[PDB]
Amino acid sequence: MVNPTVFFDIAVDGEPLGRVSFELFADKVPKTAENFRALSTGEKGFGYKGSCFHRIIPGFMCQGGDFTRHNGTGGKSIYGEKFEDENFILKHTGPGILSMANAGPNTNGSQFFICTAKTEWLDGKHVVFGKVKEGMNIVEAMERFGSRNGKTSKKITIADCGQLE
Ligand SMILES: Nc1cncnc1Cl
Ligand SMILES: Nc1cncnc1Cl
Repeated sequence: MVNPTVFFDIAVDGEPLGRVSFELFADKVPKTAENFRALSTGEKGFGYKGSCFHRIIPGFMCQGGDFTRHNGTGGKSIYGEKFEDENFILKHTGPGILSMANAGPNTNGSQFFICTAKTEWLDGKHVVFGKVKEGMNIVEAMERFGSRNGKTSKKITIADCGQLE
């Protein structure tokens, strides 16, 4: 009933930076929220712990979750390699939005992005399923390590992750 909260403990070239927590809109997008939750806890045997934010573009987004190929071309969901676009009820309204990366319709896996700007052109193309709750300052710090082309100047990892409450 209460939307779940998950956390990511971020590191920069292995040095602790801080924690980002997320509210998952399980009330609106339960299937997509459950995937992210489960990958954050690692309860299926695979997930985000130890993965990186491979593409960070200041003024746009931080993308991560590719734990199979480490570069944006991989990832898998708890439902199989890919799963459908659940719905598009929620919109990309500004910094802090959590949304699924994809490679075409109905291609959600594990990759996700955190918006650091309003990205309204993604509405109806990418499934929004959560938002940063605490630690937007940490996101902003991460963002500083990105670049126009998205390559990071230091390696930005999820040192630990899981569920709160
Ligand atoms: N391609 C596919 C097959 N079964 C479930 N979901 C998807 Cl996206
Ligand atoms: N799986 C994947 C492959 N290429 C680009 N984006 C994604 Cl999410």
